[PDB]
Amino acid sequence: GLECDGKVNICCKKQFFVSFKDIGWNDWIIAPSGYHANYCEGECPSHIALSFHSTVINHYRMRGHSPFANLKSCCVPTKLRPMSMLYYDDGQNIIKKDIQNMIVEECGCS
Amino acid sequence: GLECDGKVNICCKKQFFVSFKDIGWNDWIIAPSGYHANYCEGECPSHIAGTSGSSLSFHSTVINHYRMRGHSPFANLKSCCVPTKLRPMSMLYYDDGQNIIKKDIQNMIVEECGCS
Amino acid sequence: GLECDGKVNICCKKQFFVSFKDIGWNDWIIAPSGYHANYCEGECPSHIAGTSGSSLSFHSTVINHYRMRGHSPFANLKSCCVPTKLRPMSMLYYDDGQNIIKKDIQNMIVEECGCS
Amino acid sequence: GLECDGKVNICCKKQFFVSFKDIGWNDWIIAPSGYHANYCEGECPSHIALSFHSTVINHYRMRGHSPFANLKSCCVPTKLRPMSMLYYDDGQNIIKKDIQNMIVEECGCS
Ligand SMILES: CCC[C@]1(C)C(=O)Nc2ccccc2C(=O)N1CC
Ligand SMILES: CCC[C@]1(C)C(=O)Nc2ccccc2C(=O)N1CC
Repeated sequence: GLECDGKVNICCKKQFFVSFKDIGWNDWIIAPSGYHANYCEGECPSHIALSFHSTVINHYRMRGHSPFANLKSCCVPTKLRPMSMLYYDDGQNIIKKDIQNMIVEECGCS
Repeated sequence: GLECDGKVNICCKKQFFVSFKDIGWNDWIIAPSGYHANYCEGECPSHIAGTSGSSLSFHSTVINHYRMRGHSPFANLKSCCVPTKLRPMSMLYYDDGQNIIKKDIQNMIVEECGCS
Repeated sequence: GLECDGKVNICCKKQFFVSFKDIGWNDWIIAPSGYHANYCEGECPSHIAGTSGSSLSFHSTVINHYRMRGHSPFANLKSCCVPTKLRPMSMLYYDDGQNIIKKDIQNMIVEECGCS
Repeated sequence: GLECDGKVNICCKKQFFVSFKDIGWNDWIIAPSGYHANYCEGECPSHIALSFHSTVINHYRMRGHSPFANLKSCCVPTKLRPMSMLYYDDGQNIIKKDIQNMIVEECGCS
């Protein structure tokens, strides 16, 4: 997908870093101190809309056949990566775990 | 995730039968000729923004932090009912390399919907 | 090949100004924003079937053998005014690998037309 | 591109061999004795139409904007290969030459 700069208008990935200290989560997250979560922003006009399932919806959208005639496309993550994390749990044990769905790696039009 | 039913107004999964005839792709796809793909639709109000049915991922949890507290752009950003899990499907078709392939094509069937 | 002019009815090359705005592709193409692509049109009667203006390739010469003598399928096969030579063009655009590329894109400008 | 079998209906490459003996050209073509010239046959409907120049024409065709609204697409060679050939010339000298545009290697919709 596209990486947002300040020029591209269409759906892209915006770099976004989050400190656990700044948001007050470091009391239970020991490590890492922060990471690039990222997010998706941007337009999804007709001339673009894994896209495989979305593409077939888009092909149906190309005729006024009416579930998809109205269905607006959205810029959303199309790929997420996990990340290793150390944290306190309910019994306050320190746990090490590969946490799924932590980083947005790519964005796309639904 | 949620499946649509009577009176469900929020993001849910419903049937979508794809016939390749209908979009002309039967000129190169041999099998299957049609399949249940499914689709996601419905409202994503803020009390379910980022969720995947009854689950909330870590990433959605940090976005909610900012959204909840009014920080931009996340305050303006629309939440859309979209697939969160897809399954592949075995397919037999003609490709551009001048031959007929059988292969598992990724992300062809919607398994779960949720709010971006 | 032939260029169109007054009273030319057969296959010839004419102007076609492409503006990327018009087809939405300016959302990822930075430069050029528009260009003279050209196009081929007009009649391909049998006395010029297979030719490229004033030239006739070897391949077209064997097809004409069969066409001329009525052999099928070549007897039924339509002859179309189509490009026979194209030129590339330098382009600056955003690709899917999350970056901005400069590169010579092939077969963007029609140089010569002729009959299939 | 696609290779015609008897099943695909859309624009494909049809294998076609031509003997110079059968067609009476062996008096001036010494070698080779024959070759696969091939040809293109098949439909080109909307859902398909280097395609780069053709694609942009197709993108214009997707609105009734009117040069291309009517312009029917045709199955034609998109790639030709040369082949080495021995032949008698006007002075009846034997010439060896890489003859361009002898084999149709791929077909496509204009
Ligand atoms: C959306 C299915 C995508 C797939 C797998 C493919 O590899 N390329 C394309 C690309 C565009 C349109 C259809 C196909 C297509 O028919 N096939 C074969 C099933
Ligand atoms: C028809 C120009 C083809 C090219 C070179 C490309 O590599 N892929 C696509 C594919 C589909 C549509 C446009 C482009 C596209 O915009 N680009 C960048 C100029």
